[PDB]
Amino acid sequence: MMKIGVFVPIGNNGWLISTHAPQYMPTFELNKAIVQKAEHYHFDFALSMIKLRGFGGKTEFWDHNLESFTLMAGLAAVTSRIQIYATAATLTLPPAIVARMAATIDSISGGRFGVNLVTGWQKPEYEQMGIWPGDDYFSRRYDYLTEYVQVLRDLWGTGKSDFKGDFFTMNDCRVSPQPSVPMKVICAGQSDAGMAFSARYADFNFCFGKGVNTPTAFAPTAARMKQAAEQTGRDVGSYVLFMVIADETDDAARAKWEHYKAGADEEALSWLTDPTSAVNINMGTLVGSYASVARMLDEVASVPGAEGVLLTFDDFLSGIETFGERIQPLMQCRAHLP
Ligand SMILES: Cc1cc2nc3c(=O)[nH]c(=O)nc-3n(C[C@H](O)[C@H](O)[C@H](O)COP(=O)(O)O)c2cc1C
Repeated sequence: MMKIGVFVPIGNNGWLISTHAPQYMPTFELNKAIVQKAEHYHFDFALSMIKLRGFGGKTEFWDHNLESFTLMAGLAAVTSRIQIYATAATLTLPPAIVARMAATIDSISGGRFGVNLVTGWQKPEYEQMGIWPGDDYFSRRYDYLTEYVQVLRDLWGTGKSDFKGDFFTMNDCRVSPQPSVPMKVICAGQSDAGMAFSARYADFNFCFGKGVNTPTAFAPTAARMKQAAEQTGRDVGSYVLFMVIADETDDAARAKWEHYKAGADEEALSWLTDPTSAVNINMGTLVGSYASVARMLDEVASVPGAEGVLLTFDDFLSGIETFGERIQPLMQCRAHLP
């Protein structure tokens, strides 16, 4: 039994850095079509990242990015069942503002909203607007995030905070209304510090899938996350990020993957710096027939600590359709759906 989410393309061209990949801008209407089709095929959740600066090149890769809370507020208004997660770049928003935005999208969605809390680590995204705290941030960022989430938990739990720390001073800070359901916090910590944060404050932790057609290769990461969760006694499972490149046959899927690699936008790859390829930021990739991808996702579901997968596709509109019509019906870990 495994949850499935869609990582919505809030940035241009999704997760392929290639002149041979589909070229598209992130629009509301594209993300609306993607999330409504994901909801139709019983995807459990939709998440958007936040990406405040791109990598340029021929494809202007991630030069064009919408903002995560406003995108997800719009998507909440045109959905009814799928869970909706926005990402907070915690250097860019005061916690009381995130608290109130989360209560707002709770109201829009009827209790289907959560927040992905990130420290940020790419200095230029912050330096460009004069808000990088300096190179001490690399080591202290989970101290900062710990204070941030304490403020969030106070406001969502009681409506008020008197929290006083190194980074925040709350003087009877108020945020009402409080969310109608317990607010879900998710984290994407890979480091020991990040997983220790997730074990204390997250409902679940996102990690990277690893390799091409080695679906269980992330297992050591999920094991580290289970060990971190033992230290708090909390049930904090792993949701694993993969790109799915599926077709009618293994050969046809491999032909598309190779076509994408052949178009690699090397100027964009420069800025960013059977093996994984920089063409999708060395993402965990599942490349095969619909049946091969279903088998490989059933293998993810068997890894200790894995509770779900977060999916990108080479083509989201056709990828979600073929996932729902051809892959998901063969998955033992989705036999619970209608
Ligand atoms: C699925 C996923 C989504 C992520 N989304 C973002 C994002 O939107 N913005 C961001 O600054 N970092 C993002 N990250 C980076 C993580 O928050 C984190 O910094 C990274 O996994 C490194 O781990 P560490 O922070 O413990 O070193 C993401 C990571 C993963 C696995």
